Amino acid sequence: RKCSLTGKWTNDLGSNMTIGAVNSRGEFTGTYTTAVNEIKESPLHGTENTINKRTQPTFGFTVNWKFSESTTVFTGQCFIDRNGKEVLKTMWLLRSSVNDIGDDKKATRVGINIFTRL
Amino acid sequence: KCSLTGKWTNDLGSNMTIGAVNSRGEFTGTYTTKESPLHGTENTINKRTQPTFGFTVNWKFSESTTVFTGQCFIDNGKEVLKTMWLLRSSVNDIGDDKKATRVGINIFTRL
Amino acid sequence: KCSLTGKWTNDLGSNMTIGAVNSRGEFTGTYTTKESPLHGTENTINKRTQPTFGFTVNWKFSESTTVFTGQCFIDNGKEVLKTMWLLRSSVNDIGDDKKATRVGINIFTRL
Amino acid sequence: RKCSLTGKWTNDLGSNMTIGAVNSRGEFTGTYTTAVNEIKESPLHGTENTINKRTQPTFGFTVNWKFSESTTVFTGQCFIDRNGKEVLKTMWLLRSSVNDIGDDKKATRVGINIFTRL
Repeated sequence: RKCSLTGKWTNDLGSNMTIGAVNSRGEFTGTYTTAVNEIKESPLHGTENTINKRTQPTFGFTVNWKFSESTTVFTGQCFIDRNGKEVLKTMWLLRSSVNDIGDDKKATRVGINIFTRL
Repeated sequence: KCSLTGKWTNDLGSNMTIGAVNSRGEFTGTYTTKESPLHGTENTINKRTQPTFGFTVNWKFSESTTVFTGQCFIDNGKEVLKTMWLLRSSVNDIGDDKKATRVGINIFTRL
Repeated sequence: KCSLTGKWTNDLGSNMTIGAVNSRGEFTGTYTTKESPLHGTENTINKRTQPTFGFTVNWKFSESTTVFTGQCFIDNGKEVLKTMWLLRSSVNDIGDDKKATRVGINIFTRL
Repeated sequence: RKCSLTGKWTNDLGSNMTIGAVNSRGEFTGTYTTAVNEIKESPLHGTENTINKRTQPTFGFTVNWKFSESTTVFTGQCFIDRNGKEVLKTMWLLRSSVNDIGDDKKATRVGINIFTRL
């Protein structure tokens, strides 16, 4: 079986990610819906690695937040978990905007996000 | 000044070319370490002169994926892209997921 | 409640034992994945009931070093250590430094 | 030649790190001096890996900031650089204190620090 990025995904926080069809070049776009009732959507786009047509490919995407000057990038692998469900194991970097090059040092946060099909 | 469009290099001599950034902030380019495509977006919320951006390099010579995020600055008057990245390796079993992600920095200057 | 002292485990079944935390916030312990020592400190500035802490595991079966940092929380009423870590591998040449560091998370619960 | 952690080190920002003697078990303590004129010192302690008595060992330490509720951990390798100087290539995680487990996700920052002998 293969894990496929296309579809709707959710995480522990109830965020909602929708990824479109992956084209011939491994490119895809989608939307990332998060709460802050108050919910907001931001576009995302990235690629799935296609090198040896693995059934569990690595991928990455950038979320261009519409409600902040920040940017978050996610990278991970689309796995068929031991329990048979597809799962996206990802890690992310959240970059904040700073005005002075001197404050660059503390502008990057890191964390994880695990998604399963909605 | 500090436009992503153009050619960039780093201490290792890699070559990153970024094309025009469209009205939505989207851009594509290539990364030569031998050449792989990259796609990303620059944030445009407050039309900043030094916005944050992120991109994904879809390596064509391995099953891995690397993502970069950072901001452009003017140090002299020299432009610099200060970025941090996550390199995701492909593992065969989900049990090895925990050691599949490397992290680091990459500072680019105009070639 | 939420004292670091005690025995902790995780989803992988590792076993982390932490001893008493001294007046300066210092502590030692062991990490069984097979047993390696760890040393760290918990911040005590505002005598928080859920202070931040960090520690270093000095692996005895490899040339690597892993550092952890996080905070204890009460989810039910169950205590949990939410930590993030950096695993540093030993490389022979400084040229390979850029790919020597892995990053991840580890959530611990009382054993 | 061997790279040795003991001594005084500085980075690009002029921060100042002093590391004491490394004992038989690879343990060491020291102080980390940073600016915010206005300078402050915080204690640090960690270990150097001794497994195959490498000339360029890995190590890690925790800085217990005295002026914040935060904690930073550093890990890296003590190298003899190509130019012959000893250099500490490190990466760090800076953990901020949050009150709600719900805000744990954005409490960790990541970055690098390169030190050379003062």
